Amino acid sequence: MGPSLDFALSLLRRNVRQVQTDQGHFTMLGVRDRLAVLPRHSQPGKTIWIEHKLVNILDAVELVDEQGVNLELTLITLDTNEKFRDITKFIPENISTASDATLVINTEHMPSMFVPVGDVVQYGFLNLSGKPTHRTMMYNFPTKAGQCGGVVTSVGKVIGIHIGGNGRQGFCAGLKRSYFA
Ligand SMILES: */C(=C/C(=O)OCC)[C@H](C[C@@H]1CCNC1=O)NC(=O)[C@H](Cc1ccccc1)NC(=O)C(=O)NCCC1CC1
Repeated sequence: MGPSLDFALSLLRRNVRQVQTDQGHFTMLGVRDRLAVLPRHSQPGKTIWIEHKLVNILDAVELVDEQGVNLELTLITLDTNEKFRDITKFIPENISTASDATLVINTEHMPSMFVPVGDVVQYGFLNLSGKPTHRTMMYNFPTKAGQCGGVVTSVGKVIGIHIGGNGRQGFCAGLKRSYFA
């Protein structure tokens, strides 16, 4: 087996989890230690179902930029025995574009799902259900409901979390390493 498939499968195995909040089904990315990240609109409460058990959330942090504008990411710290494999070195120090990215989804409804979203470009501002959002990127792929949390990735790099779409395009919140330091 080759490098790109091996990397995405290993991600699925170690870092990308099936979860459910009161808002329904999402893909969650575990980054290091007890720190994971979800799309903000998933509204994780005091607990979150992770794969096969209800896990308690010790802390949630909604990321805003310097303007106080929503970045549509929530850092959660879990009460678990698990330490996630540390993947912070796969996340670029700044929000980076990519060519021929793959969206990795892992939901009860869409388990271990690989979606070739193609090239990923800077987008910046995006208006989501009346919520304005910054630092987004775009891919021209008709992404759909149930795919939020999905992990945008390419050549051993983890560059975004899927958050939205318009029926023709999809959009992710971009990752940078400092969010997880
Ligand atoms: C993922 C969440 C989900 O499935 O829950 C039910 C909504 C979902 C994926 C996109 C839906 C349609 N196609 C997709 O790829 N995202 C959303 O539903 C988000 C929710 C959101 C995000 C930020 C703040 C508040 C809510 N919203 C949208 O996709 C959206 O509101 N509008 C699409 C058009 C606007 C981008 C121009």
